[PDB]
Formats: sequence, C-alpha cells, structure tokens
Amino acid sequence: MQRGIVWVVDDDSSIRWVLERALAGAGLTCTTFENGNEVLAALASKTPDVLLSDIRMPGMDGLALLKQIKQRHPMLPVIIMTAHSDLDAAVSAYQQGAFDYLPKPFDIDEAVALVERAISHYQE
Repeated sequence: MQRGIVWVVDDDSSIRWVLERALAGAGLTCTTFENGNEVLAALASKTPDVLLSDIRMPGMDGLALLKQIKQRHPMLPVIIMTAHSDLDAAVSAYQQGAFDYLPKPFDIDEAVALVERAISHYQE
C-alpha cells in the first residue's frame, strides 16, 4: 500500500478544508499548498500518490507547475483544473506523468472524482 497520499496545490485554507476532509473520508492523506511551487519543494522529501494543481497563474498560467514537477519528480501524476492557453505544457505533463486536465467542470465533485479515479487506475 500504499497508504494513499493525495497532495493538492491551491489557495490552501478554503481549498484545503474542502478537499482534505472529503478526501480524508476516502481514507487518504490530503495536504494542500500555496500554488504549485510549494509542492515542488515539499516533494524534494516526499512523493504523493496523486497531485492536484489549480492552474491560475503562477508562472506559466498553471502548466508551469507541471514542468517543475517533471524536473524533480519522475512521473508524479498531476491533475489540473483548467488548461487555458498553453496546453502545450499540458501535453508534456502527461509524458512526465500527469493525470489529465479539466475542461469546464471542476469543483470538489468533479475534482475529487478525477482524483480518486487517478489513484485507483494506478493501483494495483
């Protein structure tokens, strides 16, 4: 097992409480970060089974996070809420290990939905 470690990157607090408790009900560890760069730093000492990134503008709209993820982590599955402009970095993400991208829907329902299916498909 995996113990099931889910890491999320978004505004924290609000996004943390919603995804933490809900994901906690699933039986996994849900931790959140400031935006994307944070997980990168924390990842230097740990690797979650599933990673969720908010995409809103960090450095490269949001896909920038993926780039850093592949540099430090090898194939850490990432889940982005939106793919706005620069889908290019999104594709490379899947190569490095990204789970996928969310078109329009999101919220916890679709987010947690896409996050759980990620850990499940991995298992194994």
